[PDB]
This record gives sequence, structure tokens and C-alpha cells, in this order.
Amino acid sequence: TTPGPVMLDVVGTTLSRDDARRLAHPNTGGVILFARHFQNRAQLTALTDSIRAVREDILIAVDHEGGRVQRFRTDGFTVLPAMRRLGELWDRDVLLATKVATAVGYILAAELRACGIDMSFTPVLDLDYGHSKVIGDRAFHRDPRVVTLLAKSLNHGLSLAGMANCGKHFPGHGFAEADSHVALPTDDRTLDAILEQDVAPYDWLGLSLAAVIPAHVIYTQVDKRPAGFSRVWLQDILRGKLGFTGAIFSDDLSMEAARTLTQAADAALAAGCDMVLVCNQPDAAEVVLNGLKARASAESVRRIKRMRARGKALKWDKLIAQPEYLQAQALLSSALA
Amino acid sequence: HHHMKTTPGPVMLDVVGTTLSRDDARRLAHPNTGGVILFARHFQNRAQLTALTDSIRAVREDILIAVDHEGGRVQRFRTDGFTVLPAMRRLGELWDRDVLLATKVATAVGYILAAELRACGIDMSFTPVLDLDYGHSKVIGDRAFHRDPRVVTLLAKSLNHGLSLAGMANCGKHFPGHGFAEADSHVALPTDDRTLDAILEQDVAPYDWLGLSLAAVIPAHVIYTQVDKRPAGFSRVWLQDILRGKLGFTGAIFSDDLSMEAARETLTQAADAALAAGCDMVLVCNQPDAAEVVLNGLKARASAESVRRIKRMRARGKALKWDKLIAQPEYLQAQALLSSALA
Ligand SMILES: CC(=O)N[C@@H]1[C@@H](O)[C@H](O)[C@@H](CO)O[C@H]1O
Ligand SMILES: CC(=O)N[C@@H]1[C@@H](O)[C@H](O)[C@@H](CO)O[C@H]1O
Ligand SMILES: [Cl-]
Ligand SMILES: [Cl-]
Ligand SMILES: [Cl-]
Ligand SMILES: [Cl-]
Repeated sequence: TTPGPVMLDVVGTTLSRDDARRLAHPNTGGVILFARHFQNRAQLTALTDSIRAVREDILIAVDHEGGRVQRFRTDGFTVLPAMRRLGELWDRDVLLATKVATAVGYILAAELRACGIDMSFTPVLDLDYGHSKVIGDRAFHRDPRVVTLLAKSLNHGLSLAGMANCGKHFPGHGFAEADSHVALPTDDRTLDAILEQDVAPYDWLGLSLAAVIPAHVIYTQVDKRPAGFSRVWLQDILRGKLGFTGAIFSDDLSMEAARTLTQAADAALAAGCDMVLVCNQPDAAEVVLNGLKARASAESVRRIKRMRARGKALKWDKLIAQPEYLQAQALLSSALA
Repeated sequence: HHHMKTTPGPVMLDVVGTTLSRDDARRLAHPNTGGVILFARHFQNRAQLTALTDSIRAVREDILIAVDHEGGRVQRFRTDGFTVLPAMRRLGELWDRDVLLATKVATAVGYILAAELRACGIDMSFTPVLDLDYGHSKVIGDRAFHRDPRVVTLLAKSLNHGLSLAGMANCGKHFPGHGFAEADSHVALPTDDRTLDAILEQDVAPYDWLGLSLAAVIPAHVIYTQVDKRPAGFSRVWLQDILRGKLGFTGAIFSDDLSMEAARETLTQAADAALAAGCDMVLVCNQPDAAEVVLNGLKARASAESVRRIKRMRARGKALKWDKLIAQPEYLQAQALLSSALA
């Protein structure tokens, strides 16, 4: 079986019959996990194993950014800094900040891999303008050159554990005021202004950027469609001008800005997303699985398969004794308050 | 399948030719062998090279296979589709025009370098050179990225990221820095008379700053007269007190080639001195019979931790075969960027 375009979630800490039905659907390609899916490492590892047992080619993801966005924060998961802390470190010592960013990435990925997770939806490449509450301390820095090199160093750490990455929220959520969870944010800047600054990290990262999530933000001088439903943003700019060949994941179609779910999914995929997220309503996601309009998918499937974690990973009982992991832990503890 | 229970030994040696002989097979099965380094004489074409690396792994399942693919003046395989890579100095020149572009190009170069080697069954390249470009060292020359250790660090880091995208590790060299000394360690014993603080401030800084982005190190056969009378690869002060100790380095340490004239400061004694000082593996190049004397004479017993470090140098994950690689969009993007950005 090959991955479908929909990433959805499961009902709880153990798989149900209804989850198994959805996981077997040809239009399912992923699972996203939240805090409610985590009781402890043993339970989470059993859950991810059970998911892969139903659907061998499934991608399993989570939001592990650090700071305010980190689903698993107990039973030995390391509580990671807000990414803003790394930009503050850079302002004091550029080179140390890059070293610490790698150590954070390695820890982040290695601990996720130990529980059988493929990837985290990180890094946030949004610029820290100070304008956006929803982003806030999730942004690395104001300066796109600094965002790029800190995010690159983080992504390097992720790669040391065989993990990919996903830059977000393209072409930039940092400037717009509103929260896309609960409203429809707008950004009235010119295309050239957005390209010069906010898009620059996506371009400069090159092969170091594996995937993107687009913002549910309307860039009113560029397209009246939100970026994840915009052929202009996803094809003309990201695939075209930037030459990007990695996976594109819609932002959560359950979010107010994304406003049927099936129509929004079809529109996201037509615009250029390879996978669509439907979070926190699995029955409604099942309606999407069965209602989605047919489309060419071979090019999307190549990209989706390339988001699976690479190589072997250490289980927890080995990771806890690994010198690299221990060195990374010591550096985090000493370099950051 | 390997019928015999073995663990990798400390010696990295070479084979006699383009196909394995009986005598190579004997050396590859010796308990003290842990790796093979390939040179230009081992390369006729990709098909032959891939068969040779496969044949090496079949004799010794846990063997590490390495090559010097730096780019520029140091690149063993340059034909039958291998991409001729720039001298690392070119990346530092690009940095001086456009820092961010340089970092993007460095990753592209790393990815091409590693992916091509993976397609032919090689684990790793002995790159990056972290030596600083003082303009003093002919043996280093355009192999150095840049004068400034901060620039060397970030370009090398970006290169190593590219290597990691293809599942390949890396090896920083030649620690604590070959760029300041004049002499060529292939034919002479170079000296460097700077204070420890001066050497730590600049030349060692990339090793410290790279952190986990640095997988391994080759020490220089250079005497740093203010720090230790022993060349760095035979110095417990350099390897234990500075590298393992001060810097907390946990990766593999490979001696520089013990066949070099500087290493004469016998082969077996030199290997034992290198391993005692802190090397996990020793290189013995271009004299397989002499390497075999070392195999049978070596006193060192490898620790479990050296074995772990050596095993972690093996390439990770699945690699694309050549015909798939050259049609891959990401490889094609990397090639296009090299062609445009370095013109
Ligand atoms: C602007 C924003 O925060 N969007 C988030 C995104 O970061 C996250 O990856 C996704 C999946 O949980 O959910 C969205 O709400
Ligand atoms: C100073 C110098 O160039 N040393 C080289 C080293 O870079 C190379 O990796 C090794 C194995 O071929 O041989 C040494 O001669
Ligand atoms: Cl577990
Ligand atoms: Cl690229
Ligand atoms: Cl570290
Ligand atoms: Cl591919």
C-alpha cells in the first residue's frame, strides 16, 4: 500500500477498531499525535508500533518545537527551550548558538525516534517581528539570515538522528496580527516585501529544508486565497521561483481560517499540498477520506515517502547511555537558563 | 550473512587492486582490521568499484570503507559520472561575496559528494579540512575553506549537513590545526611554536564549535612545541586533555597515515603509540605487507567504546543506486546550484 493524502489523529492512548478502519483507508497517509496520546514512553511506543502494524507505510508526526509547543514533556522527554531563546543566545555568541541549536535538534529527534515517531513539524521560520501572538516566542529571531542559520543548525541535529523537518508557516506568519486558529489573518504587504524577508529562509535553506506547512493567512496584495489554498503561493512561488521539491503539508483544516472540510481538502491539494491535516475530529476526517476528489498523486507520494525517518534508531534503553545524547544534554543545561 | 562472530579492529589499511586478492581477504579477516581506505588506483569505473566494495563487505561484515573525497586537489574518483568537486577554498571565496548562498552551496556539495559515494558502496569521506588558511602551508593550500575559524566552522557545518542528508558521517582534520606550520607532514616533521592559548583561540575553535556536527577527527602529525614534544596523534595531552577532555569529544579518532615521514617520530610502535594516546583507528596506507606486520604485532586491545565509535562511522539508511540518484530532483537541484553559484 502507498500513502494517501490525509494526515489525521487517533482517538486515544491505545488503538481502537475505528482508528484501524481509518488507518487502512487508501486516502490515509499520516497520523499526527497530541498531548492526549501520551501517558508515558512505554504506552506511546506501543501505540506507534500498533499504528504501523495496521498501515506499514504511514507517516507519524507531532508538534515538537519546544517552549509553548511540545506535546510530550514528561517521562523522560526533555523540555526544550522556546526557539526565541536560541536567537537570544545568538545575540550573545553566534557560534555557540549554532552548536546549541544542533544539540536541541538531536535531542528532539532522538527522543521522538525512540518512541517510533517519524518527524516533528519544526522549524518555525516565521520572523520575530513582535506582531503575532500565535507565533510569539516560537520564532527564532527577527533577522531572516539568523533564522536561516539557526534553523539550519537545528535541522542538522534532526538529521543526525535520521529525522527530516518542516518549515512553517510559509510564506510567513510573523507579520500578520490575527491567530489563524480562531480568525482569518491578513497581511497587506507587497509580494516583493514578503519575498525579501519572510520567504528568504525557505530559499536559503536549500536541501536543508525537507518540507513546508503554509500559513492560513491571506496576503491581500498577492492572492485572495489563504496560502495553503493558493496556487500562486504553493506553485508559482514555492515550486516555481524557489524550485522547492519537498513535501507540502496543509496547516490544520480544522482551524477557523481554513473555513466543508472535504472541499477545503480538495482545494489544498489542488493548490499544491501533498498532504492535508485534519486534526481533532477523526469522524469528520473519515468523511474527507471517503469524499475526497481523485487526483494525480505519484509525485506527491515520492515526497511523502521521503519524510519517513531514515536508518535505525536507538530505543530508549540504549539512548539513555549514549555519549552523544549525554553531551547534548550537558550542553543544553549549561548554555541555556 | 557472516558465519563468523567478529568485531572491528583498529587498523584501516588498503587493498592491492581493483579486485580483491587472496592476500587482501586474509588481511580483511584479521581481528585487528577495522577498515579499508581507497585510493585512485582502486578505481577503474563505477561497476568495478561497486563490486569491489561489495566484495570487501562480504569478507568482513562490519568493515568501514573510506576515501579522501575533499574536492579540488584531493578527490580520488573523478570519472565515469563522478562529479568533480571544487576546492574548499572556492566556498570561502563565495562566502566573501554572499554568506547565505555559500552555506546553501556547501550543503549541495556535501550532498553530491556523499550520495555519489553511497551509490558505490562507500561509507565515508575524510572531509572536512578544518585547517585555517594562513597561506603558510603548501600541503594544505586550497584545501582550507577560509582564514577565519568562524567561517571555516559554518561552511564545514553546512558541508557536513549535506553529507548527513545522504546518511554519511564526516571527519575533521588535521587536529589541532595544520594551517599555521610550514612543513609537509608527508615528507618532514612540521613544528608549530604558538602558545596553547593561541592555538585554542583560532585553530581548535572549529572542533569546539561544531559539536555533534563533527563525527570524527584526524590529528595532525605536527609537533606543537609549547604544548607537547609529541606529534598530536601520539599526544595524550592533545587527544585526552584537550579533545576528549576540554572539548568533550565523543566521536572516532583516526590517526593520520602512519606511512608518512612525520609518523616516524616503526609502524607497529607508531600504531601502538597512536592508539595508546587516544586514536580509535590507525591508518596504514600504501604498504599492505607492512600493514599486515602491524596487524600481527599490535599490542593494543580495543575498548568497547572504540568499537562503538568505529561502528557509528558506517553510513546510515538506504542509498539510491546511481541510475536513480542521477534522476532525483534534489540531486539535480544540487548540481544546478553548483554550476550556477560557482561560475
Ligand atoms: C499557526 C499555527 O500555530 N499553526 C499550527 C501548526 O504550527 C501546527 O503544526 C498544526 C498541527 O497541529 O496546527 C496548527 O494549528
Ligand atoms: C596532512 C595531510 O594531507 N594528511 C593526509 C590526510 O588528509 C588523508 O586523509 C590521509 C589518508 O589518505 O593521508 C594523509 O597524508
Ligand atoms: Cl519505550
Ligand atoms: Cl539546493
Ligand atoms: Cl554537543
Ligand atoms: Cl527519490
